[PDB]
Amino acid sequence: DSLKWIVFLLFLIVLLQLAIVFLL
Amino acid sequence: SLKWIVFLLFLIVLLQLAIVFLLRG
Amino acid sequence: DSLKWIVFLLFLIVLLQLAIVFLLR
Amino acid sequence: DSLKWIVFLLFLIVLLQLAIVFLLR
Amino acid sequence: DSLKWIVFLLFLIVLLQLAIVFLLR
Repeated sequence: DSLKWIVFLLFLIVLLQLAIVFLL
Repeated sequence: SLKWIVFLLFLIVLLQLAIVFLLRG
Repeated sequence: DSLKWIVFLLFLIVLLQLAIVFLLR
Repeated sequence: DSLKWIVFLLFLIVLLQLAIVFLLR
Repeated sequence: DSLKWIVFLLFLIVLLQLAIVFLLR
């Protein structure tokens, strides 16, 4: 459903923010 | 409304990937 | 309606991500 | 409820994005 | 419930934005 995709996309955004902190 | 939220989150993910790519180089 | 506010805020976030990408480029 | 807390967190995210843009500029 | 996970992930995103701002300044 849509809520599961929202949760997964937020998890991906968290991972991408982690990658941004490492590169900074 | 949920479809719009999913689409906007997907766009945000794409933009975050672009930001990561720009930060790499 | 909270869903409309959520969608509008996500759209604003998309625009701000575009601004950040432009600044990084 | 959860929706209002989500709206508040998204508003905080927008504020932090604006701060990031200001720091980059 | 998925709403609790959404709220927690938004909180994590807020924390990571705070960390990004701290690193930028």
